[PDB]
Amino acid sequence: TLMFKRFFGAVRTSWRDPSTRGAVLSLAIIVTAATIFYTLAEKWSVIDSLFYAVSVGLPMGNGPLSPTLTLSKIFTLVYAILVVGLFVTVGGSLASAIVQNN
Amino acid sequence: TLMFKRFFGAVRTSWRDPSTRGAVLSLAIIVTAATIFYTLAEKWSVIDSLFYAVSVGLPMGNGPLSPTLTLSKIFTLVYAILVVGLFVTVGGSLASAIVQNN
Amino acid sequence: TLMFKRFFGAVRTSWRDPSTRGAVLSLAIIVTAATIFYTLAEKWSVIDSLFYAVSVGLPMGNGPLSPTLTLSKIFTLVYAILVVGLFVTVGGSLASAIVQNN
Amino acid sequence: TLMFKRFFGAVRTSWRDPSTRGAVLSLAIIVTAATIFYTLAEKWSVIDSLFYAVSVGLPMGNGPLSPTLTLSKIFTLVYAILVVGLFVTVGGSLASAIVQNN
Ligand SMILES: [Ca+2]
Ligand SMILES: [Ca+2]
Ligand SMILES: [Ca+2]
Ligand SMILES: [Ca+2]
Ligand SMILES: [Ca+2]
Ligand SMILES: [Ca+2]
Repeated sequence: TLMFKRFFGAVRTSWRDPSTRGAVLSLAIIVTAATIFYTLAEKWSVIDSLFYAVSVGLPMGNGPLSPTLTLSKIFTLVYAILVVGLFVTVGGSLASAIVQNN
Repeated sequence: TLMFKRFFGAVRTSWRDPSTRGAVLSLAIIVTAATIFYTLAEKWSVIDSLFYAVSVGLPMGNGPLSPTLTLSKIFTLVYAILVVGLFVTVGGSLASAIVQNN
Repeated sequence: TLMFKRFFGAVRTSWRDPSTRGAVLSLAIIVTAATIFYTLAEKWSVIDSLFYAVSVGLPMGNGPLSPTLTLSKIFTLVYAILVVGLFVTVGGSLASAIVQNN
Repeated sequence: TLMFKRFFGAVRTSWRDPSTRGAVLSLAIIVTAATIFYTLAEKWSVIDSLFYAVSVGLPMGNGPLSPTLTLSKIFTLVYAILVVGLFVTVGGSLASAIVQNN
């Protein structure tokens, strides 16, 4: 039942490009690295990993998932300051691209 | 006595319009879209279903509520990336409207 | 040992005023209401209520507490969208006023 | 394997300076003061104390950790309103900083 959101969401507003949404490319790399780490550091599954990853840069909210080891705890601190930005502008450009599509 | 909030709130300052507080229009569809999905997929009640939908763009804070199923995990990201921007500009406009309302 | 911050921060940086930090008045007024509701509606203590109030618009996070009544659940939903923008601007003005203090 | 994030990230683009990244200074002093407080009041390990201290500026989400004493609740409100804007402006400057590196 998500077909409306996936196709008319974070695939629709992608096909709308200036140069400083090279930030969605930067997000991709910090989010995927983060996902790669959380799977391996924290033992979690991919989806749970990508969930927690995105959860530290948006208001969204980690479920049960949160770090348990010093390594991932510190990593989350370092990553948390880097991704906070990339999300913010991707949310903004993505948001206007909704209203420009109406 | 939630009245003075809902009435001197979402109703009162929600009627200060440019062309671009048609964001509220874009929002209402996206919160609604999410609420239908959460009710049906996650099986939650409408209010709790809405509670989670409004949670993923705002610092409000999701309850015990988090997605338990893969679709509800996946969908929560795609929705969460788009709405977070929609939530903000609307939240700014209303806040802007409270200050010039005294 | 917080006597340092309360004087050095919370009551430091407010003693600096433009036109727009009329926004503190409105934020002040929104939070007092919200707290009163929770103590009265949701039975919690003044701080636990006052903490949840501040939890919803800033990212800090509520620990244990989450509203349990359908009534208080909506109250937070409505109250959430109003207060967030006031949080932004008082939080932003106040932070710049630290940097102009170094 | 966080080395790739730590060196390629929260120091590699941390050292990209205008006048207005004097906030990173102000962040370091306030983030430190909090961590000291949280270590002392809340009994927590320094790491966890730093994990909560950052959790409240950023979208991260504290773990199962949260202020359980009244002082530490009283403290967190005052500190969250001060430190949130600093996390914000640094998050952008750091964000602009990854994109300027392409
Ligand atoms: Ca949050
Ligand atoms: Ca989160
Ligand atoms: Ca949370
Ligand atoms: Ca939230
Ligand atoms: Ca919060
Ligand atoms: Ca947070």
